[PDB]
Amino acid sequence: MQDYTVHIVDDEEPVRKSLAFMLTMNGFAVKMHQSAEAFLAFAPDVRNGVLVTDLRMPDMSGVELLRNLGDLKINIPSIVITGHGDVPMAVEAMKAGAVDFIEKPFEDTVIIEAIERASEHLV
Amino acid sequence: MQDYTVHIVDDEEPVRKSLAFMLTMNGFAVKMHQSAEAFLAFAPDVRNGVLVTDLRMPDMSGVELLRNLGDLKINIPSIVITGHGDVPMAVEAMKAGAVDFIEKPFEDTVIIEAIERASEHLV
Repeated sequence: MQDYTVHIVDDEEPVRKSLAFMLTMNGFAVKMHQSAEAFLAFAPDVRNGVLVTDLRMPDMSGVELLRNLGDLKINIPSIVITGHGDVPMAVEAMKAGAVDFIEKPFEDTVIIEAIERASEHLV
Repeated sequence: MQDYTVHIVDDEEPVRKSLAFMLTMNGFAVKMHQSAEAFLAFAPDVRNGVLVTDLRMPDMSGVELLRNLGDLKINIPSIVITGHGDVPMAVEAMKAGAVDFIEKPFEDTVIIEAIERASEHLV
């Protein structure tokens, strides 16, 4: 239907890869990124992309990434996923503009539907 | 400065009262409500009001209240406070349009600042 790309961010390669493979296996156009810094640098070039970022990353947190994107006034539907979240962080993420903040572990169905949902925000 | 009213919702009278007294003591115009149902019924008449509602209430949850307000397309800056929250609920609250979702216990300073913040949304 729609030709968008799901960009995956997480400093951990193994996690980065498993999520990428699973989505690739479900028909999605997918692109991996090594760090949030790397994705931020590339962000100004993204067209029709949805972001799925991990939360707890060493240099820049998923939430700081979203704020940074906001500062650059870029506008990319984003979903934060994390195995170490909490209410405060979850609120910061939504405040930074996230379409959703989801806790691990979750079924493929969950992230897929949230990606499909976030894609609706693409103008 | 601004003449707004903070409306307090919580099925528990004691809690309802302590929060009302504290805010009253800090110069705020305050109004208590017995239930979310009661506040909803009154909502169409609110002008320049900010809502501070508890989360876990027997008939209608703070989050359902916010959704109900949305359905009626009313638009009242709202803050959810709760001693029994979690990530999912917190996300639902922000999704329903909450200016904030804060966990108890918290210092007066916290709710006061969030009320002052939410009042900025009043057109």
